[PDB]
Amino acid sequence: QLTLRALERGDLRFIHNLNNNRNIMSYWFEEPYESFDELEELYNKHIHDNAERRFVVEDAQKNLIGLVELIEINYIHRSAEFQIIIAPEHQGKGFARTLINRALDYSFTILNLHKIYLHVAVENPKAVHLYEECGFVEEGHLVEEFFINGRYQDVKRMYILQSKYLNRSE
Amino acid sequence: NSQLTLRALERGDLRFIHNLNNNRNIMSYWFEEPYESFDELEELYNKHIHDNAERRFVVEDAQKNLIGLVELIEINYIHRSAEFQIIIAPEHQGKGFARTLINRALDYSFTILNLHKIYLHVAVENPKAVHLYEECGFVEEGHLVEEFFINGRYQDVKRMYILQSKYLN
Amino acid sequence: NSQLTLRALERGDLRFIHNLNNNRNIMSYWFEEPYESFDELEELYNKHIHDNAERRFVVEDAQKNLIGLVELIEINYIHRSAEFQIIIAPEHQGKGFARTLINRALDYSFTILNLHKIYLHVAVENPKAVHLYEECGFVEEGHLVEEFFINGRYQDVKRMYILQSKYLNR
Amino acid sequence: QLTLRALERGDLRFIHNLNNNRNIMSYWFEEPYESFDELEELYNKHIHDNAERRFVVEDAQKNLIGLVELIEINYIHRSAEFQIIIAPEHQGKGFARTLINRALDYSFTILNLHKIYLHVAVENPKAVHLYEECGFVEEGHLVEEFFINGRYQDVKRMYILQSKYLNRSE
Amino acid sequence: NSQLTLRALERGDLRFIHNLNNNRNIMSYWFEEPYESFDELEELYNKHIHDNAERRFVVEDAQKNLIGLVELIEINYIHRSAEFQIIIAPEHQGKGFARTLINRALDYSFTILNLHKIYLHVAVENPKAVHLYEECGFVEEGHLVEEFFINGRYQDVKRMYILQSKYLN
Amino acid sequence: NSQLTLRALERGDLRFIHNLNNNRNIMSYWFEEPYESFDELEELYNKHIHDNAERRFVVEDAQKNLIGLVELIEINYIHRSAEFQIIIAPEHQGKGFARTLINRALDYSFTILNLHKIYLHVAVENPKAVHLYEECGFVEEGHLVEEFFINGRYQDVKRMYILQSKYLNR
Amino acid sequence: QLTLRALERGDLRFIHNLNNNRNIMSYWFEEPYESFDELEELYNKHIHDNAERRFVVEDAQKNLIGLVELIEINYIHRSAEFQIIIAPEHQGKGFARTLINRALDYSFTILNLHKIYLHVAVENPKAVHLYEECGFVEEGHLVEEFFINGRYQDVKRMYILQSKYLNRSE
Amino acid sequence: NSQLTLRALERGDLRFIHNLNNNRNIMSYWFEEPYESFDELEELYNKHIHDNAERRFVVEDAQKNLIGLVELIEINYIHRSAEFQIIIAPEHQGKGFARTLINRALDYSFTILNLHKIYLHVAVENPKAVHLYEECGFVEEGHLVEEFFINGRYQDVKRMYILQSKYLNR
Amino acid sequence: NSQLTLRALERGDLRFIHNLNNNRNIMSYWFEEPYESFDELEELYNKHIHDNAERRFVVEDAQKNLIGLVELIEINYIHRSAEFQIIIAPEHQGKGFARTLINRALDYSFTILNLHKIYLHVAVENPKAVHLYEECGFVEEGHLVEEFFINGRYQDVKRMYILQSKYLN
Amino acid sequence: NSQLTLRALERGDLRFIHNLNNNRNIMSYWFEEPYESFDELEELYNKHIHDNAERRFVVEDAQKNLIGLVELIEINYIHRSAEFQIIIAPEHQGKGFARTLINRALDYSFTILNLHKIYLHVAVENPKAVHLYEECGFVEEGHLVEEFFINGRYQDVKRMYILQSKYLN
Amino acid sequence: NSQLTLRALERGDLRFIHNLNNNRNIMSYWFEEPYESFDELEELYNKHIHDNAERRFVVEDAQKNLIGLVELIEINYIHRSAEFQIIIAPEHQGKGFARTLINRALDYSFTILNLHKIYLHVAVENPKAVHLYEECGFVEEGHLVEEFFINGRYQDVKRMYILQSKYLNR
Amino acid sequence: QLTLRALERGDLRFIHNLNNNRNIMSYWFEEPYESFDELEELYNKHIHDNAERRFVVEDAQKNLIGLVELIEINYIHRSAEFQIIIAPEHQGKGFARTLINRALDYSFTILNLHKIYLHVAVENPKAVHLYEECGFVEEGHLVEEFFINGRYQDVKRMYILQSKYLNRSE
Ligand code: NA
Ligand code: NA
Ligand code: NA
Ligand code: NA
Ligand code: NA
Ligand code: NA
Ligand code: NA
Ligand code: NA
Ligand code: NA
Ligand code: NA
Ligand code: NA
Ligand code: NA
Repeated sequence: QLTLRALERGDLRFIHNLNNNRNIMSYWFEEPYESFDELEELYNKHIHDNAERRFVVEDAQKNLIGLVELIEINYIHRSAEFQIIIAPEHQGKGFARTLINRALDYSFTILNLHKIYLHVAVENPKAVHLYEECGFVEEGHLVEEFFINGRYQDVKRMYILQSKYLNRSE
Repeated sequence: NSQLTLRALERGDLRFIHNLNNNRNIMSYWFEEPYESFDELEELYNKHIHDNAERRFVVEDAQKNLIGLVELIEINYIHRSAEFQIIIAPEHQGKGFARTLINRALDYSFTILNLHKIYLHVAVENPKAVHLYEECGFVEEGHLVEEFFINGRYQDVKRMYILQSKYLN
Repeated sequence: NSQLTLRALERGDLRFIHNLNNNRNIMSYWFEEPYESFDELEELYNKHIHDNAERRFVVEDAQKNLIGLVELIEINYIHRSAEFQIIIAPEHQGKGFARTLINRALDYSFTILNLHKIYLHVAVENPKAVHLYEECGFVEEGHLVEEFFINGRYQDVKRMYILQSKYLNR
Repeated sequence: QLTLRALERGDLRFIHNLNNNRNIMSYWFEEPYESFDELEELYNKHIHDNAERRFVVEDAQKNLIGLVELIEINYIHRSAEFQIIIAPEHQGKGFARTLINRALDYSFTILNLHKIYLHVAVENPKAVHLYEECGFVEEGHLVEEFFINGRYQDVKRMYILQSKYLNRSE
Repeated sequence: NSQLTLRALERGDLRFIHNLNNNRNIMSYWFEEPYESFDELEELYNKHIHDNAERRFVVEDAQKNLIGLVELIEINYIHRSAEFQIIIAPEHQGKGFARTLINRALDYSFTILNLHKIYLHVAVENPKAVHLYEECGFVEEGHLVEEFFINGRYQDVKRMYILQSKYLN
Repeated sequence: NSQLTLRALERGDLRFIHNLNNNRNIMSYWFEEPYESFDELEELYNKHIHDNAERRFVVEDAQKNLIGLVELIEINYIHRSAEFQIIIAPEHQGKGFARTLINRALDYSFTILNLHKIYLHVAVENPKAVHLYEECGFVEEGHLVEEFFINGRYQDVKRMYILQSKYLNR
Repeated sequence: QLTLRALERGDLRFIHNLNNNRNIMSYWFEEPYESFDELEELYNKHIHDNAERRFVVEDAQKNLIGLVELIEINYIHRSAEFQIIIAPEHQGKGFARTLINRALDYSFTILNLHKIYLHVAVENPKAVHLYEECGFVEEGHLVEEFFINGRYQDVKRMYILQSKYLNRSE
Repeated sequence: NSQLTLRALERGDLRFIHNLNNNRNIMSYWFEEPYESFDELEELYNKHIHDNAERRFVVEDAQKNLIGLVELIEINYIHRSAEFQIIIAPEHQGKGFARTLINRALDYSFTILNLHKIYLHVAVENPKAVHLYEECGFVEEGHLVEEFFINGRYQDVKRMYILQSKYLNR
Repeated sequence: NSQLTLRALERGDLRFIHNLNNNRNIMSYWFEEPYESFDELEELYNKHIHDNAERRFVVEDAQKNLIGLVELIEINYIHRSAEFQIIIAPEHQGKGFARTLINRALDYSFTILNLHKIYLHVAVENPKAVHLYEECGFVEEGHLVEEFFINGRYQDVKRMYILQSKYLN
Repeated sequence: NSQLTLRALERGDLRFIHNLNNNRNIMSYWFEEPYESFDELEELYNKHIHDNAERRFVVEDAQKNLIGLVELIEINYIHRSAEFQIIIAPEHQGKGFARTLINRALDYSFTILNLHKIYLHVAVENPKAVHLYEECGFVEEGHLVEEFFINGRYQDVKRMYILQSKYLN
Repeated sequence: NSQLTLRALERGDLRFIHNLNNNRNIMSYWFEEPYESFDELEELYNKHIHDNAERRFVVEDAQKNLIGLVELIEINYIHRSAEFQIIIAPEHQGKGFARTLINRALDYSFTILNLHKIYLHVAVENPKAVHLYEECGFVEEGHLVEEFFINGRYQDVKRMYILQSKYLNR
Repeated sequence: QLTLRALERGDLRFIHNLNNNRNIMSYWFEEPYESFDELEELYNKHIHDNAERRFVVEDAQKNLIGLVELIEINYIHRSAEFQIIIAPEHQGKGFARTLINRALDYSFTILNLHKIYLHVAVENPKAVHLYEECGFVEEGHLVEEFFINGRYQDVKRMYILQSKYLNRSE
């Protein structure tokens, strides 16, 4: 009952809301921003840039559930970095699995990428568990990689390959 | 069917065109630029409004219901050839419209645009469509191997064509 | 028939212009650029607003119904010539307005634009049009072979002219 | 009871109306135009160009009476060409004298021009009489100067100088 | 009078400014470009919005009635000087406002802009204004001969000035 | 006081920003360009929307009244420093919001922007402001002589700083 | 021994020389020009415009013999207007036939045009004879079509079709 | 004297043009923009390279000495008129070239540009110039009062014309 | 042959490329824009310098003699396919270079660009070339009917392809 | 002296103009923009090449030695006034040239430009120059108080003028 | 080895940069745009001259031979990290310069750029490179699976890091 | 015997050389740069920007001795920050006093600034002594203000006022 669709300009307020409660700077095409005004101008400036692709997941009643973002897309190595955010009022209702599958499905069956990877805070073992359930595997434990809430934190880098995803039931 | 009209695409038709996409498990293109959002489609529309490499038409019935899209792409004016595609919206498939749509497109291509050759691709795994095109005078000239990545695998397609001299005679 | 007035084309008349084309089996042109959509037409209009190689006028009745279009194209200010065409909306064909529009267009061309020669094309397989133009003082100067691809085949056209000296001495 | 004020964009429809019933091409900064659309674009394009200055004369109830135009303004020789047009519904109500004085007043007491000249058709002796009454004097009888209604016409060039205007009662 | 406020000119004030002109028999200027129409004024406004050679303020009363205009032009930031003019709208002349307006302008010039010298021109044929400026501490430093063409003849003007050290002490 | 929230400045807050200036006897600046009018401000805003040398935030209460402004300027990403200022609207002065805004601004600067040093200027002839900042952990590092021309005379200002290491170990 | 090649910028002096001794205005993409400077700027401005194509014919020793120009190229009706000029020192050496065949060959076997037409002065029966020998046929006798050396002259319009050219020996 | 040739002005002739001005006590103009320096002239040249309201030609002898300049300005393609001026370099005055240049300029104007009327200005206090023009078929149509400020005073000028019909029937 | 090197096209190579054209009786294209002159080619080169739809390489020997041109066009990075062409200059045809050139192109396409499929067109009336491509692992997937207007008639071409998995295994 | 010629400034003269500056203890301006370097001067020159608010001329002798600069600034074409300055290069001061230079400038201003009034500023602390201008028909119309910051203090200047009717009669 | 100097990259070093790539079986990038030709590289250089996300330096010897390249990319000024790579020209490999270049690059990164973390990628199937970096204080934090398509297959890479705190306390 | 002159583009190599041996990032109008190419582009971009002014001091033989830079120039508060650098081969030859006086002279007698201030490393007592001798006084001891050679360093801010400089001998 959830559907994935391309981000549109009318979704920017939702996006901006989602970044509001985060203890790290937000980027659009690697340019940092804080305001809705910046975001809108960056959106317009990068509208044809294929290095990042974003999608929103909506329910049957068109409530926005979450954001799926693919950034650092490289079309020789056929890799991209993935992040998802679910709106606070929809957390813990088991939608994160659905969003991850929809993003993997799109990445691997339409965009024809070879590898998707993500970062997750070491101090977030619940999210680690989710990504592992969905076929991600740790390939890195990056040390003091991001300054987050007043201190350099460690993150896990985790990946999945297209060949795994598409053939693992065959 | 005699009631179906073909007209040029206009900017107020892009919502329809964009909806025709979200059902397809292949990337969509406008003048060979990929796009996913309506916003992207609109900017691409504006950017290529004078470009004669591609031409698009929509078909409406009598009540101005949008029936489908006719698209000519890769238009070359020395060799006088174009690649043709048609999409019919969901709620109007299975109504015996396809033939009329194909006929209006061929008519325009050959009676107004003065093209020599029109070709199309159809999935090998789509035999009913092959049959249909065959009835409208298309003939296979190629079986393209692993040509397009569609829904998670590289798929073969038939390339079918028809010529102006055949259609007009 | 003296209730018909000729005015310069304006951007709000482009819908009417575009409608007049849908009834013709020949590619339409604006300043020699082909177009099919209203959107195209409107941008071409904007692009050529100051270009004096073509001039257009619409004819209206006392009640402001749009009757037809007069176009002067390939205007050359050394040789003082131009190609002329009229198009009457379907719903007003056969009402006896064509002779009036022709006279208005000639009057403008010869008394205000100070042109020396006006010519037109007419289909050879359109003899009653040939007859109308003769009655209005045009004379055949060419029979152009396979000149235009129209409705699936190359068609022959008569070129017909009239001069300023003849018109102004009627 | 008549007042002279600078032309504004909202007056362009009036201007365009005034040119409608004229048997000569109209110019804005020496560019010919027929449509309202052209006029508006030319207006915007030349908004800072000091080679021409235009003014509208309005009554007490803000009805537009006429147009005063100064063109070919040259600030070394301090000369300009003047034309006035009165709207057909206000002709023959003795406003032409008032418009001419207002334009001369502005030309000579604010713009500090040295010479104003105008052209008038030889075949318009009524207008010749008006300008003579207002202190203009013939300096030229220009032969076949303009093509007007199907034939080259003669015009009088007539002038007045600032020193005449400002000191003739002293 | 203590109720009169000075604020920066804004785009919605240009109608007022333009009206203040049509009564004057001299050409009006914006950043030394002459203008006659409102349309010209608006484009000039937009074109020079960042230019610090000239600064303008309007004075309003308590009910936001527009009282007049204060204009500093020829602003030079090495020599720290500017030429000052004030115009009071018709329906508010003869109300004992001029002094307050001049005082607000001098205050701004000397307490915020940190100018050293402010000068103005007044027509010789306008003695009552000379007297007024004199009361506000201005002194004649020149009698400019045939300086401006105004209403059909070249007219003389007085140039009057006041310094920051005098005003602030 | 925990009902106050800090958000990024947006174009719809510029009226409030502009209002805050009319109460100050010092020239105002936006990215080091001086401005006096709202029109100026709005163009400067647009011009500098992507410039990361200055960042601004507005504080609102639970009922969305605009309480004040936090500005970080001269931001340098090598030396990791910035100059900080707050301004509280007149109608909310003295209500005990200043300490809260300061803490929010410091928290942002030190936990999200990862700055090393924040400094400010305060008037020497403003001792109770000096006292507020001391209470919030700032220490004097300069007494700048005749630094700014304010209200008719050059005034002295204290420069006061705080470091990231001190703040994060409170 | 003659070869046809695309016009290049270094050939412009030759082109300009060729127009020098002609009693009609010269055009580049329907813009008139007299100077070498104009020509060069027009060349650069229209470098990607497919409405006209020009070629120079050179001998074995790279002497420029003549110019072949195709203008008014239309890619729906697949027609173009052709002109050739031979440099005065190479006239009457039987090169005109060769240039005409090379242009027809290119038009019909590479550009895939359907129709080529040209104008020739009625008062130039020698050139009429040449074009007739090379398969052109009169389709029009255009009356007072061009002002040439102080008077309106008549011209023959003459054409050849691709199907004639390609199949006439079959 | 038939060794003199008329060619279009080119950018390498601007030094000569500029030199011709230093000998005149009147402001010089290029497309109605006044100029004093060579630098100005060169930019004005570039700016107006495609503008057809003025055309210029230089006359050279068989040995390529620059003899003089022919200028056609205020060219109007409806009324088919232009203002003509010649200037002969000081060192070639009195040699009998002026009549030849005049004839060349008239021939061009009337046989290639297809103009209807050419006019010129000559100083009233320059009677031998008046005499030259009369001999070349010009006739006075105006005596313009205080038309141009020249060398410290406003001077009167004769306007003198010739028509195409008269010239071509000589 | 082991001495032949493939490098990226550069602007000083456009003279060579242009010369390779004047012998061919088909229109030449750069990013699907037709061109005839060197001047046009140079402006097209500059205009598309960042466009990744087409990639070109020249092959030189040891003495930096230009041997030929390798061109990948219609490059699509979702389907991972490109159309390939090679031209060998006159004075170097018939020297047993073609195979090496084709091998360097396939190598680059499949080992660096990570394309999945490479296809080419060859004239049906050119059997010796078909044979050659066949030896390098290409296989016919289409016989395109009256596809291109070449030297005065519409000609048929074979479409041949090879896949990355085949080449690399 | 009869040998001295006035011509319009050209771009190759900017080196001379820039050298005339480095001796003066006041900021230099071009169209009221301050400048210090040659590079700045050259860009300002190019930017204002069409601006008729200021006009400049250089005077050369017979051997094309540059003698000095004549500058008209603040040119107003309604009031027909301009501010005039002249600088004579070091190695040519004290040669009885100044008068001729002033005469050529006045001649141009009044016989060609058709200005009504020319004015200049001279330092009060420069009496010999005042005398000179007086001999050329200039008269004091103002004593401007603390007008310019020059070499570390605000200095007074005389404003002197001459009219067209006087010069030409 | 202390005769080696590190300087900023300049446009005259791009030939050397380009030469270093021809020896690598991986697509090259400039500010994440892939390039193959020198022409491309030179335009990308120009385009990104002010972009601070990447910085490059070339190492030369006392005789000015170009030894190698140090590149810092993905530079982030909040988290204070960057990815580092060196490349030594073929002819200078094995000479013992790599350790020196590494130390120079680290010194710059940590003492002038004030970065917190430097990381690099090295091929897993390049163990002696792994050994060099370990000796220079780098430690493995990831083994990235099938990260880059190199020479016909997806290869694994080690990610290796070093911190500012460790380096500056050596 | 030393002279101060405005910086010119031909001096940029000298400037770049001077920054070479410095353990802090270099800025031009607050934009950081390392390469000569960046510097040149920044120079051109800011050529009319009055926020910074630079001067070079040359001897009698035109050897460049040093750079004087005024940055953060503010024309309301009439203050600027000053730095000087002397080329290594000219250090310790007593030129620093001369450069400081020339800069103060220019600042105070031509630019009409009110205040000049500078920063000097606390760990550079020799330079502190020099500036004190030349009338500068400490107004601040800024704590951990700049990251310089691997650690946050303290600097003295020191100032002098125009009124002191100009009147202290009176
Ligand atoms: Na994108
Ligand atoms: Na199109
Ligand atoms: Na037009
Ligand atoms: Na105007
Ligand atoms: Na301003
Ligand atoms: Na910012
Ligand atoms: Na072309
Ligand atoms: Na022209
Ligand atoms: Na490319
Ligand atoms: Na000027
Ligand atoms: Na960079
Ligand atoms: Na500067």
